[PDB]
Amino acid sequence: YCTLSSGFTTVDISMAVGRVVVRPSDPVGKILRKATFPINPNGSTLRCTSYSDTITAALTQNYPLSPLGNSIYSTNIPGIGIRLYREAENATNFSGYYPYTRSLTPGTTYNLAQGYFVVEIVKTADQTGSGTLVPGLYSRYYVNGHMDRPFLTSTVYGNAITIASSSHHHHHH
Repeated sequence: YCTLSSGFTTVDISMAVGRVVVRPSDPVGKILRKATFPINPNGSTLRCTSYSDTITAALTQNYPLSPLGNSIYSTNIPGIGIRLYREAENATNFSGYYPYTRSLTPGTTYNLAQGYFVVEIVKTADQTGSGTLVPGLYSRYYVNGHMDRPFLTSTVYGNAITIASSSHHHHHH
């Protein structure tokens, strides 16, 4: 089982990007935007007693996997997928895509590493929509017994991620 430092505090990442244009000429699979957000740890730590204790990088939107698989999940916008993970500086220490669960090592004091939370916005179908990604919690990174106090969450606030399909612009030739 795992114990948390006194005053353990989740770090929340505000997922936000400038308006993402997606065009008919973009291929399915296009990384329309990879956006990074600094993870600034706050000193929270935890320590566990068993190799059966785990950390989980979980997705929370409960949207179906997109037709592209590879951890690209559908969103509320047609033809637009979202994929989440973490990195350190210079794209090192790739976490692997959310979701995953791994066992921890007993006795090790864990802290959140300085680095980056990553949002990828992906074209998942030929026909793409426009509009505002649905707000709310998108991920939590937590140890067993403490899903209610994650190390790290990521959340969309309000209209922070918008998609513009250029076909919808009705360009006057």
